[PDB]
Amino acid sequence: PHKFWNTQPVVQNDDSSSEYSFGPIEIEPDSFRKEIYKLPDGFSWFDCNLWDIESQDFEDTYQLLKDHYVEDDDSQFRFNYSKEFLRWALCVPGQKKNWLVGVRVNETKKMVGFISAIPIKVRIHNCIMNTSVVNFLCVHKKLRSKRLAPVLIKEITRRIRCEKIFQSIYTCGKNITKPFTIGTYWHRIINVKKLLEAGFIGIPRNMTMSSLIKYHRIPADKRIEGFRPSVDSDAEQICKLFENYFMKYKDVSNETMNNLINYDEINHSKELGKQAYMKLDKIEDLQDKITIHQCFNVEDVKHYFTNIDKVIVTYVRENKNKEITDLFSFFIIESTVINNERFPTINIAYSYFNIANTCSLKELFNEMLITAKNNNCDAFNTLDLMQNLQVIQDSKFIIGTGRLRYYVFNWKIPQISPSNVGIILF
Ligand SMILES: CCCCCCCCCCCCCC(=O)SCCNC(=O)CCNC(=O)[C@H](O)C(C)(C)COP(=O)(O)OP(=O)(O)OC[C@H]1O[C@@H](n2cnc3c(N)ncnc32)[C@H](O)[C@@H]1OP(=O)(O)O
Ligand SMILES: O=C(Nc1nccs1)c1cccc2[nH]c(-c3ccccc3N3CCNCC3)nc12
Repeated sequence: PHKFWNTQPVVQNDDSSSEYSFGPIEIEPDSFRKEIYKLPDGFSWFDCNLWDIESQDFEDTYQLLKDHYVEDDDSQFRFNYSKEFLRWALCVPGQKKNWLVGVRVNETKKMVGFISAIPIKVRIHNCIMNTSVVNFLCVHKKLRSKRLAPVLIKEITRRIRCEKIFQSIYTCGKNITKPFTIGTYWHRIINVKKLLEAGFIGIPRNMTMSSLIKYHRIPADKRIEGFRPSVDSDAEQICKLFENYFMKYKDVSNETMNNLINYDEINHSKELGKQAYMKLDKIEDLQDKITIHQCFNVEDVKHYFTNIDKVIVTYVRENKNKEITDLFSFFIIESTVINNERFPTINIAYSYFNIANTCSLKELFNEMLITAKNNNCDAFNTLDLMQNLQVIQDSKFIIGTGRLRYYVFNWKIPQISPSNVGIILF
């Protein structure tokens, strides 16, 4: 039983909903708490200066996450997000200085807590809105189980609402309230020996180090020409590539995609915001289509679908007209091998956004897998989001442990398949 999440505008696990509907859970533009939340005595909030990668805040944040952020259930691996990754993930177009939220010990200046939000644009069925993604919630291990997390969550919620934004998207590797979808982790082994040394996999009794290497090999027998890293001048072409992809998989009519309800212009009024509610005749009207996804304008594309060594890899395929027709992308996160003082980290690729128009998605992922290998990634990870299950099904991906639950704050979304979701969080 929750004591915090039961009070919040989210669909609860006990939820009995007559129908599949979309829309705001509450329209409360003026009634939220505006006063800063109290921390334990001796602690203080600060706006985390991630705007200069050399700053002390950035160093403190890197250290806090390195030692206290997400681990696997068995505490064998912990994420080790680089500063360059964090800068790409958090200093996004439109970001607010006050959406990077730190907790400091006044006596020692030690940073003991962090939470962040980034602005994104999203379509949800027939509505479009500016919203927030909350990520990198982190509390020092020595401060856990003291109910600080809700304080951090309440404070970031306040700071988002001060920007006239009343919804948020977030994921969790555990069930909290009722998730609108559940993603499954899949892993493609690239560097067998490194991952054996790290304990990520073992050597089966019916196999050898060498048979294992042969089995997990990325095939090269069939390559696809025309792929190159994206550059900044591709942004307009990439942007249109995404519009086309989302138009292709829309779950509303063409007239509706072109005339989405802009929740930003109506969320100040209980009466007008009602417009955003939508009943859905049948959940099968959504089958095989995308219902919620991020929207990118050209400045977003320039930032997200770029190439930064050891952070983000974006390739596009040109046709004979030198028009961009396909795109793959993946970001790179190192993980600490918690119990291995000698080989201490592994470099993992994570599928981001992928668009196949002139090749199959399987062919695209195969080109991306080779590129990830050539980027010194030890494994390639993906979720069964969008059309990825097509690649995962008939492949050498191995299932991960646990599941990734998707949440939206203060919005109703029926429970949907992850194929219907085009939201990737870092
Ligand atoms: C309008 C805008 C809205 C924006 C807000 C949108 C919501 C954003 C939501 C946050 C999005 C996070 C997105 C990411 O970054 S997911 C990554 C989360 N980070 C980690 O797992 C890092 C390692 N772990 C930690 O640092 C701590 O364990 C954390 C800080 C996670 C919990 O610290 P601690 O273990 O000491 O717990 P507590 O005693 O203080 O408090 C327990 C209460 O807090 C709820 N809880 C615990 N963990 C989570 C969690 N991961 N999401 C949501 N709620 C969580 C819990 O249900 C319980 O409440 P209730 O069950 O009694 O009700
Ligand atoms: O250690 C871990 N993964 C390792 N893969 C190879 C060696 S170690 C790992 C540990 C905890 C949570 C994890 N979630 C995932 C993951 C897997 C596949 C697709 C997406 C994923 N996440 C990444 C973080 N944000 C949400 C989405 N991985 C991990």
